[PDB]
Amino acid sequence: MTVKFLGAGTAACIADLITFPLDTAKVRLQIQGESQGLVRTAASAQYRGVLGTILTMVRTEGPRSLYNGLVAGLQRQMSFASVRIGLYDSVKQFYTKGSEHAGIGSRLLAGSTTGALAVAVAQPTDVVKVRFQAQARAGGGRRYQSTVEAYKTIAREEGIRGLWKGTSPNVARNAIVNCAELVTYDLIKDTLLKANLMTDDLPCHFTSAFGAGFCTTVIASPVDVVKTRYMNSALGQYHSAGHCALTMLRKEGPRAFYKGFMPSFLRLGSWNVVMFVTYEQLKRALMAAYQSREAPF
Repeated sequence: MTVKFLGAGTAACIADLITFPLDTAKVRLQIQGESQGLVRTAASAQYRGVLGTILTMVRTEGPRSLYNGLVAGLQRQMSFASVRIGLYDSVKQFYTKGSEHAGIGSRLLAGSTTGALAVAVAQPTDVVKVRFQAQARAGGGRRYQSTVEAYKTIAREEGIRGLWKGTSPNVARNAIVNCAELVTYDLIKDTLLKANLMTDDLPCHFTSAFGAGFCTTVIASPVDVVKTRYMNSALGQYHSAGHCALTMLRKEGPRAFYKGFMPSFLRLGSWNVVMFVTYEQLKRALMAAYQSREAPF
């Protein structure tokens, strides 16, 4: 029997499949900071052709190479649903709690405090997975490396700071969305939430949302746009976020933002599909009252 957990359960499975091949395209689409000098002797060896690159990976190691690690990708997906067994109900009940006739500020403080606290317990899996994909050229040294082995060796040469590279901005990312969320969230409550679902015309409310849906996405786009600009560089003399603001005003007019934005746009098409799958469940749900009735009683 299906349910909300399993509906979500079906959700996590489809989204990463059509999205995993996406990462390989972004990195190739780079001037190749490798500059190993290999590029100048041969400035090609990999056309934009996305069909081309995916073909290249299997013949690189072998067919067993695509099915090797396959068990590791799922476990990625395995933990997301498991944590939502507690961190979902927990931050969620922390922000929508009845209350009395206010507490919007309280919710910011509860949400800001709890979320920051939550990253505290879980985080190492998220940092390693991006870094893990980056560790390239298969892997030699008789015994094949692993997650436990992978974390420690780069840490010896690179240190803690190497590791925090993503950790610090990730926390910042959480704050802005929530910050963005409270301003945004107010708007959803006003429509169709004046007294929570109080109409038999279910199809009517949905159509209102879609038209509404396109308008919200434009609001959604800005967090995505700023991220791509970064690509302009990597590593240097950037102490914290604030150094960018002083630097940006002095050099590189605000026009630089308008230019360079092809990756995010590409992200937007793929990113758009993931929201759609949740909508699909809403479109097609369970269908048996007696079955649903028996579970809660």
